[PDB]
Amino acid sequence: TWSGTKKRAQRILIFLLEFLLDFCTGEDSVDGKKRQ
Repeated sequence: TWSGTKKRAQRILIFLLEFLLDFCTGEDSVDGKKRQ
């Protein structure tokens, strides 16, 4: 299922994903009131 509509957004998703994983790289996580 190829879609070229949000293909640029898919790239940004990679960045945001990598950030999330990097930020939450610890096993203890950051769920102790992440101020969300």
